[PDB]
Amino acid sequence: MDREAFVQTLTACRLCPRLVAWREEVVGRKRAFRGEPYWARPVPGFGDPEARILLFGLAPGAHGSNRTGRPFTGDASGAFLYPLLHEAGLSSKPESLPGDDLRLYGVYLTAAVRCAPPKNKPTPEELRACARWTEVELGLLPEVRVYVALGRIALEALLAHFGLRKSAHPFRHGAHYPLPGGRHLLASYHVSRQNTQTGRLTREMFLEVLMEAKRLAGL
DNA sequence: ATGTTGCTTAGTCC
DNA sequence: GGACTAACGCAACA
Ligand code: SF4
Ligand SMILES: O=P([O-])(O)O
Ligand SMILES: O=P([O-])(O)O
Repeated sequence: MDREAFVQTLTACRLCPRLVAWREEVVGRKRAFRGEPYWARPVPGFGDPEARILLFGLAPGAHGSNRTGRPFTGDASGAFLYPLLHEAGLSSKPESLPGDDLRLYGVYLTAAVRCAPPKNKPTPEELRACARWTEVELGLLPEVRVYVALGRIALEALLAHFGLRKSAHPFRHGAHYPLPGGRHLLASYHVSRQNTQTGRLTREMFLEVLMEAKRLAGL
């Protein structure tokens, strides 16, 4: 199917009852956004369809993409990520606002799970379910040369996608593994506020991941 | 009030 | 693998 079909069918997905419930349950639970409209639906990926770089996240944040409808948009992860994408020369502007004209250059964003999960922790079954969308979505990104896993969950999800063994591909920030066809699998700590605000992942460190991804992608 | 909640990683055990 | 939890730093939240 093409992207239009992907987005249409994805947005109507209700395979995970716990997530179908949670994505709506959180609406109105955060003071700053009470009364505001929430996407509260599966989150389609965003970015350059001809991207050479794929940034693969964990899942929608309750008041992030689950609210705005766009990956990493509206939360602390995006406040950290988007400016760095621009600093690396991979986007039209530093900020991401729903409905704006933000363009990503050579990069596409999505995640392992597409509906907000309780405690930001999807179950193995939920991951297995949404992996079907990963197959469809990644199939629509023919030019990707570098797959960047943001966090352990994201990495394990990509390993499953590529049929790679976890034992041979451990999660460590900066890890780099070869993929068939001269492609690359990179691992980075996730951009979550609890990684960036604690100093586990600094702006310097993540920008480096982006610059390396560009180098490996021929950009 | 100022204590609690919420935002992934690296150890433990099965 | 999968379930459980101590530990970061910060600030919205109550
Ligand atoms: S997480 Fe994925 S598979 Fe599960 S309901 Fe949402 S879109 Fe469907
Ligand atoms: O909701 P966001 O997860 O994609 O940060
Ligand atoms: O945000 P304030 O809750 O402490 O009033």
